Amino acid sequence: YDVEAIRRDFPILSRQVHGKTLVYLDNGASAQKPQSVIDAVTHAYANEYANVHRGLHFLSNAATDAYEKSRETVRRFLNAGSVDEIVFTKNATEAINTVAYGYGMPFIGEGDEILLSIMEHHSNIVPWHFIRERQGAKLVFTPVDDNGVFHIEEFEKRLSERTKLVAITHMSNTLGTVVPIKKIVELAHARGIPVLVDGSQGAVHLPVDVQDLGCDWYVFTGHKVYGPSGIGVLYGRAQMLEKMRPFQGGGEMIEEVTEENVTYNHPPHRFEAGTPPIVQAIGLGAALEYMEKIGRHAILAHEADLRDYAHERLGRINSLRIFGNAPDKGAIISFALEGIHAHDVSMVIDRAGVAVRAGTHCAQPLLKRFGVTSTCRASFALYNTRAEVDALAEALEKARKFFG
Amino acid sequence: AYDVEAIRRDFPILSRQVHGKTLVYLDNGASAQKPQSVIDAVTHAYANEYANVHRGLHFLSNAATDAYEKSRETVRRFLNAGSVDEIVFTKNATEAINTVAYGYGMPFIGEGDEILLSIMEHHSNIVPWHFIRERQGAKLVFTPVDDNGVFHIEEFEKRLSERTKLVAITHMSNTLGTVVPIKKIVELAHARGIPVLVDGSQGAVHLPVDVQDLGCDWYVFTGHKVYGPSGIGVLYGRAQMLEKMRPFQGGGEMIEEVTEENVTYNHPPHRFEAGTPPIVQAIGLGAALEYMEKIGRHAILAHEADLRDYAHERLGRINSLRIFGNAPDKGAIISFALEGIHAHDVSMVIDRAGVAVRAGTHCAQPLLKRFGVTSTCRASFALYNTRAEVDALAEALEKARKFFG
Ligand SMILES: [Cl-]
Ligand SMILES: [Cl-]
Repeated sequence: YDVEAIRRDFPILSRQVHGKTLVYLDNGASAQKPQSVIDAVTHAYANEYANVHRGLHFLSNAATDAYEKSRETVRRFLNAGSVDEIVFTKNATEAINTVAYGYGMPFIGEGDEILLSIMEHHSNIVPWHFIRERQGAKLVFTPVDDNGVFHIEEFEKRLSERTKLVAITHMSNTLGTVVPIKKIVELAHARGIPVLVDGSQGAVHLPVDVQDLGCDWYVFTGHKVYGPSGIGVLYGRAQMLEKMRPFQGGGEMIEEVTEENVTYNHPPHRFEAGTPPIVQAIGLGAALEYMEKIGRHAILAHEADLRDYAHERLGRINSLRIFGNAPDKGAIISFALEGIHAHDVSMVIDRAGVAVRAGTHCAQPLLKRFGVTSTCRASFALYNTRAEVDALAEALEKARKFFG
Repeated sequence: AYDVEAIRRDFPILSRQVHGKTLVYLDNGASAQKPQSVIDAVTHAYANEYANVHRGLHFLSNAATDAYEKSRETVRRFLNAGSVDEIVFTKNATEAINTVAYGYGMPFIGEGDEILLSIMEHHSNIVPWHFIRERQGAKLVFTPVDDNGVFHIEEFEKRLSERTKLVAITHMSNTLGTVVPIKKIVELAHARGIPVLVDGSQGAVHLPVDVQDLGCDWYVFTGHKVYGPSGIGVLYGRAQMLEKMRPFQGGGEMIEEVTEENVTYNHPPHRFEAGTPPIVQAIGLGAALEYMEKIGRHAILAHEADLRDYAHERLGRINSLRIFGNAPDKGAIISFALEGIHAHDVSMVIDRAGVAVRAGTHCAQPLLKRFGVTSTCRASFALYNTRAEVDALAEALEKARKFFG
């Protein structure tokens, strides 16, 4: 694992911040981009740009190819059966809404249950809440223990004849806890219940095989996988996509439009209304290829080393608490210093060059359950180093002395 | 004073070859090419100033939030909206229209209520309203246009009634190029308490737009057509009308409080921007709208008017050729057919000569059906196009006619 060589692919990592060395550990919110992604975006706009309704003319063709090729890269990256199971969206949030409006709304009604975890990011909560609020569905929350460990027996107890959908995270964006999703799908499918998986973090930090998982839907977001902003992905099993009605309506998702009626395309196009994020899809392709080039398991090993080393180093800091200590967790470390506000810690180490995030992390119910309103989060990526963990630890010790 | 050769030098793609031949890109109505400044702004954002934008405390989150909030201000100025809080960023114009259709239309339009459109509407300004017809029993009504493509206000006015709950209408037809008299339409609608959505996906590219002088309740446009990034749209809505709308997409950044038991929502515009938005695309859009300001919106209008008139003269001289839409104030969008030849044939063939046009429905089937065709060719002009390109189009079309004849 040549991390120094890897870092050289990311131009931003060498810039200064307040005249100081950048140490970017807010990857969970958004990740930095390798040169190849930037080059792919630039080349698309500069040399191969047009709209993609596979037009007859050269550029429309070249752009449709580049676009369809991304769709294939995503398919391979997730190990989906077919490219027709990959739907492009604005972001993961929109992917989840597509399912919530397309499937959930027609099929989930008064008294029916939607089963989530307490770890869900808001985007895997609010769309389901719409069904509660508008149609009288109930939300149920699978708990997690004080160590952040997820217990399958606790999920299983909350499955019932009224459960119509399971929507659950692959990896917690706060605890880093990895959810045993294959086992969850097995249990759900045995009862005929479909499962959506929020893989916005999972996809960044774990090998993902959506056929081995068996999940009905899997979503992830481009900007976290080292890729462009403005691009998300919804994977859905063909039969499940097919049963969904349209979410957004317009050009490119119809078959026939007359004054009197409209008929709809089949997936994935059924769910991609108007001009899609063309160049962002292409850039995402380049980003997923970048991850393949390094090797997904090499990444996992490297991030596991950063996780363990971070737990050791921060563990040595007197007043510091880590939220989430699952053995197989991703390299996402949420923490607090006793008697100091997270925003204080964060502002201050930013001055040393260290970028962390403080606040809710779009997961308030999780924080309420853990007895806090705010935490700091250092989230690691494939380009981060042990020396950066040390810089974090040094800065946090300094922050503790400053406010203490 | 319009230096088109200098302007063209800002767009790197325009100098490239296609099938060993000079590119003549006339499919701008589908999507426009990008000036270097837009590409530079995108590159710089990713390379040097990238982070998420929940105004984080840390340097990069700050720099990116600034750049992002600055784009929002550029859009506001470009549209002449009252306030930045009236600008909602979306994936594209299509999504902007759906945000209204789901946020306003669905709660407020029911069985028997009427939604008033034009026959010229792009599918994206039809299908979202059809959902209300299909799911809640609303009726769609279509304002016609005459054979020359001219829109007649008296025809819109007759179709207004006590049952009309919303008007959704295009600013400029993506096929005919017809400009709709939107100020007058809003006047008539508002006199009855009826809100108006305007589809400005072409209008914004080709006309000066002042949404306060128009008075429209909503105005949408799309980034990729205004010389900007893909993956970015805009919804403008009068504050009071945005406020009335329930949330469309749900998730991070559009909530106030989330508990297990309930969720409360932000106010506009954030109420309507769920999850990470198209950050760098918004920034790139800003650069694109500044580009248009630099050239001058009225200088553009004069130049595109010259291209329109010259194209009508030149193509008019071609024996078997019919132009669909001849309104006197039309935008520089020319839809046409050659008698006895399929549009796909014409299009594939002139592409070999280097000329890029589009054949097909143009996402406007009802309009084509009302004009008696299934398919047309469309040559759509932009600020960087020239008279010589009109000639190239005309020469290629004459050649195509002889080839298939
Ligand atoms: Cl705090
Ligand atoms: Cl045809």
